[PDB]
Amino acid sequence: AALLQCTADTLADAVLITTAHAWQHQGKTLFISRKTYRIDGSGQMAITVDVEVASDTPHPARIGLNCQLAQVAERVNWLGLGPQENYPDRLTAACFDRWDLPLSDMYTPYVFPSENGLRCGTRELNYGPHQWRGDFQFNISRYSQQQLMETSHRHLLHAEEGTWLNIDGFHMGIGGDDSWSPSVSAEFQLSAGRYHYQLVWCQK
Amino acid sequence: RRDWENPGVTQLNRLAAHPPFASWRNSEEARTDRPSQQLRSLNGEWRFAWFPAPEAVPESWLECDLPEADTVVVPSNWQMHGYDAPIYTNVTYPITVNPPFVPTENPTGCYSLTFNVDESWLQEGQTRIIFDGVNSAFHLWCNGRWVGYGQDSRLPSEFDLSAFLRAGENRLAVMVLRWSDGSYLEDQDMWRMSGIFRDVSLLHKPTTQISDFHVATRFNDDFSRAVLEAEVQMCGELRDYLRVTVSLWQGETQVASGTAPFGGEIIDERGGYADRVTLRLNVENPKLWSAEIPNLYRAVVELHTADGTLIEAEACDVGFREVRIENGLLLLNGKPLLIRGVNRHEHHPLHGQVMDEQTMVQDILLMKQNNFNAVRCSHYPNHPLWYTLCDRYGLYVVDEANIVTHGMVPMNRLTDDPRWLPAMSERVTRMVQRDRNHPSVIIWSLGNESGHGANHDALYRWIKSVDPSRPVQYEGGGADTTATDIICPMYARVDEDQPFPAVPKWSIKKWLSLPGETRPLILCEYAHAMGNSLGGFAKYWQAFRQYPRLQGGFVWDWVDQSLIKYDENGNPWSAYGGDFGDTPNDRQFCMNGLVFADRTPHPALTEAKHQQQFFQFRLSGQTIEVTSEYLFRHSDNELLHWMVALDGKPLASGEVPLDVAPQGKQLIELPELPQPESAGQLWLTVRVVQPNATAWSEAGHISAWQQWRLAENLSVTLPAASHAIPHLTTSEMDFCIELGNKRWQFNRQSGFLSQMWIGDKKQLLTPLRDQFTRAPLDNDIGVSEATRIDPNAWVERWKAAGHYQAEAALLQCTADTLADAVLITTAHAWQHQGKTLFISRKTYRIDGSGQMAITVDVEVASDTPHPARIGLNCQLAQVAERVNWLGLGPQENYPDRLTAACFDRWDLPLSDMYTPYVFPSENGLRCGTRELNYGPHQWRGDFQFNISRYSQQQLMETSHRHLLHAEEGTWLNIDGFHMGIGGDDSWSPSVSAEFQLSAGRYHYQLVWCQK
Ligand SMILES: [Mg+2]
Ligand SMILES: [Mg+2]
Ligand SMILES: [Mg+2]
Ligand SMILES: [Mg+2]
Ligand SMILES: [Mg+2]
Ligand code: NA
Ligand code: NA
Ligand code: NA
Ligand code: NA
Repeated sequence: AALLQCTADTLADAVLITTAHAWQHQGKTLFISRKTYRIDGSGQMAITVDVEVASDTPHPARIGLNCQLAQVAERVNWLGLGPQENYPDRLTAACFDRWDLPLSDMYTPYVFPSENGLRCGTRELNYGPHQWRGDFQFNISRYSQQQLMETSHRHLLHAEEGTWLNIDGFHMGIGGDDSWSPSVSAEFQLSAGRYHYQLVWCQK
Repeated sequence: RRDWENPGVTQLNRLAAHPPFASWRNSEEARTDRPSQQLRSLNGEWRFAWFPAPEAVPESWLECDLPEADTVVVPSNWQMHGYDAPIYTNVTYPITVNPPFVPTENPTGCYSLTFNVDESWLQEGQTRIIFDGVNSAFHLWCNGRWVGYGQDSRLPSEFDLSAFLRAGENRLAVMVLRWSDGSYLEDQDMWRMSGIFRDVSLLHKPTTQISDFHVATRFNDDFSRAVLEAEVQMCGELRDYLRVTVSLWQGETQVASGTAPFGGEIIDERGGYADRVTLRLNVENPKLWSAEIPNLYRAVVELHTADGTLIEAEACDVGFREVRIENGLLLLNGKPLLIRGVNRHEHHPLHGQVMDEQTMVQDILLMKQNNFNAVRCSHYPNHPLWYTLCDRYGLYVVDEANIVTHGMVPMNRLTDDPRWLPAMSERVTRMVQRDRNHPSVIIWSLGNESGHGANHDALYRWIKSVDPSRPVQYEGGGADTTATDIICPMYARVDEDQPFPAVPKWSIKKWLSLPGETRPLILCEYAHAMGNSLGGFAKYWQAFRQYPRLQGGFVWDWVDQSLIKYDENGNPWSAYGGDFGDTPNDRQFCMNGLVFADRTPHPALTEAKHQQQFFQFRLSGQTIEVTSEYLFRHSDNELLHWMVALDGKPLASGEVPLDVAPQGKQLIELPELPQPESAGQLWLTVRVVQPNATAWSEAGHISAWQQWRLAENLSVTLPAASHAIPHLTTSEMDFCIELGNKRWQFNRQSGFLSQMWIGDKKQLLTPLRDQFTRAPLDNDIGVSEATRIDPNAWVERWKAAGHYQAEAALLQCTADTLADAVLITTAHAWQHQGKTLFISRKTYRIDGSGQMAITVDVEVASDTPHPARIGLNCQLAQVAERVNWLGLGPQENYPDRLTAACFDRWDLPLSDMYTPYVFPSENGLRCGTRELNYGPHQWRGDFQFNISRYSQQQLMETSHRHLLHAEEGTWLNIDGFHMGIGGDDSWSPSVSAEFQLSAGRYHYQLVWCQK
């Protein structure tokens, strides 16, 4: 991330933070992320994300935000597709409803660890005191994306301090027509070039 | 007798059908196809009189010319001279359905002609009259004496006149009836006209004559050897001294000749045909015929005495080619065809249904210029000259019998009736007898929309038995019956089933592989080009190519069937169904063409051209793979221009010669392109150019193109620190922003930007507002009308959901002064009868540079029919001359119809940004636009737009294009998202799901600034 812009403004009843980021590798700009943060009198933080993706870059696996929470809560409650893990090209079984599960169920113990535990079409997510609102896809676990890609076996995974949250506006399909070549169908590739999603973070 | 109300009398004293005759008496004139002294044209000025009924015709008209009569041009349709009204009806018969009866009020056209006959014609041989086209039935008198009667409006009627004509002055009397039992088989979707609309001629033949001749070509496995087989038939006295010589010419070189006496082989127990002969000529390594290369030979047929007295000579152009269906594929010369076709009606805006050479040539030039290789004779035998032209220029023809009974209930009521078999058979047999020698004709058709009846089966078999060379197709009764060799549905979609009871229209991909099915699929009708249509066209051509047994289709259709009418000032305008007082009528449904009546292209024509390309392309790094879809020819008049440009600005370009074998490939290696510093998207564009002129195209013609995105540099550099800070002024009614000479005004009661100032001048006549609706296209309306509403159609769904009259309730309107800008934030709800349809949340940011950054975020209810568009509109006060944009162009394009469009810096005059569809609708959109310049204004973002002097309201409120008045200023429509146009058909929802605005939540952002 290379910072392009970071401003603060004062609205009648809110503070407005505008940010711009570029992702560069070998002088090539891969992704541009433009954000606004609107914390209003209700204590709610409206985050608006606008992302550009270089057309001559391979289409990204995801477009979202991530952070490691200090919190470790016992339950995960959400309004969206579930109750089980679901992905863009594998979400027909899942039903839109209110789901509540213990945190461990939000992780899928694939012997060879990878990205897992995602749920799509989620409008509201609850974890400890936190609430996230919008139209997003999420996973939530004690394992980082970094630990998962570096660990070869599920039993070699250690629970990290706090909780890792991945909230995506857009997640690439998983595929599987076979497992030895690219099999994610075109309509499930993140190729639109310009992506927008908006989140609300608040407390309850 | 009332022969015009009897399906048992289809003619009286009519001569037999045959291929085109000229009765040459010099063999070199036959060979060269030069004019014949024995074939005279009777085209010209005739005397005409109109009557309400045959009963009304005065007995004296047979013996003497009428004083009331007027002098008219023939051929013609008497409707075009204004004698009665041309009727447009789609399905329903223009008369009361009571076979075989027609109204007692039957518009009767009385044509006559006083003409001269040379003594020489009457001293010897036979003198006949040929009426190429008379609509729909007629009696003929000559010098007062009755000659005969004839039906079938689309094939020549011929009568022997020797015993009737005297030296010098003679008089014809042709009483033509508008309606007859023939009309029951003539229910095509077209204008209902009448009269002598094709050529009239006089042919002198010797007594001992050529009465028929069939030409056939058969081939060895690899087509390097052929046997030309010509069967010749005679009339008159059979004598031992008679011979036939069939010679075969290639330009001036005679490649084969055969001479035999009369008397064919033994056929059965009673012998053979002593009045016939079959000549068989061997032809080594023959030049083959195709629409790709229309190689032709000339076959001269000489009837002569053995001792060398030529009695007469007939002739034709021969195309050595073979059509067969093998293993489920249609093959021309051993190669599977890909039918890039169109349905063509014989139509002229001024002349109606009279065809002329100039027009016919113009059509063929244009068709071939737009990558068409085939044409369907919808729905009748055509003018004789058409087949000759297709032979020479190169087009695969589907020749179709004049049998259409669409308005019967059920559709096969006549065609299942054995009492209607005689009348039907003549429409099939006399077609075959006339056109079977033409190489361009590759497929026979039994008619159109007459269901499936046992008469279709009998006739199918008849053609299979008579002519083994050509497949017989027919669509009626399910498009896959026992009456057709090819699955030929009309308006079957690519992936979507339309499973009607008894006659389902299956997905063309699904259809091919139904249990037990093997035959090839070529749609006789597809892609209904009505008004703003042809959306989803690429879907067809992706499928055609992927699937071997999907061998193409025939677009519906070629030309808009609009007719010229004149106003109080004498100004011409394009008219349709109902405009001639004609009723019942199916309004604008007569206009479904890729070209207007005057042959001006619709924007869809370019979409057809791009898809029907004969060269396919792929990209991999710096290598362009060019793939030829030609079956027989090399790329011998082709090179490849290539262009790399950074957002409109040319970077590098070159030419590489195309050298691709048929079905072959060429790898063209691009030179290492130096990449630029400044940000933007690099765009490669390739064009196939023909350096040399052809019979059909001029030098520099572009036959193909393609585009790719190359490298992209996303802009990471921000604008400079602003030289000022814009001021806000607050009122109860208004928020007002001021900076330099620029001024913005937002109305606080409405919540919209209501005025803008550059310098001191106004910029708006109508406030900048959200718009979720469009002036409905023909595909939006379907068959719906005021009297008969079709609730399933898009326009009615929008109407009923309240989209067109929903009013904006303001929810939020605030102003905040930032450190370098002013921020206007708004929210609106669109409601109808207590239902919220749309919410539009906006932010307008105006900083110290003078730029306005608009951010729109729209919510659409899930249970409301998907909106036509999601965008903004306003009426600018400015009227500029030019429109300049960076986006898809140059022509009109829409989401489901934009493949032909290329991304570049385009610059057009304002008038070109409006498509004058005879029935006005949403038009002239350009998609994927990143920057738009109009006068002092610039809009930047990722949007779709149209810009014209006509409002969406005016467009949807006006029925004809000529009634459109330019409004004050310029109506600008900028959408973030636009619905597909559809067009798989024009009578039911046809916009594909992926092009429907159904995401629920939409986002778009525009920057409005002065350039
Ligand atoms: Mg489901
Ligand atoms: Mg009759
Ligand atoms: Mg000779
Ligand atoms: Mg009507
Ligand atoms: Mg392409
Ligand atoms: Na791993
Ligand atoms: Na094919
Ligand atoms: Na039509
Ligand atoms: Na209209």
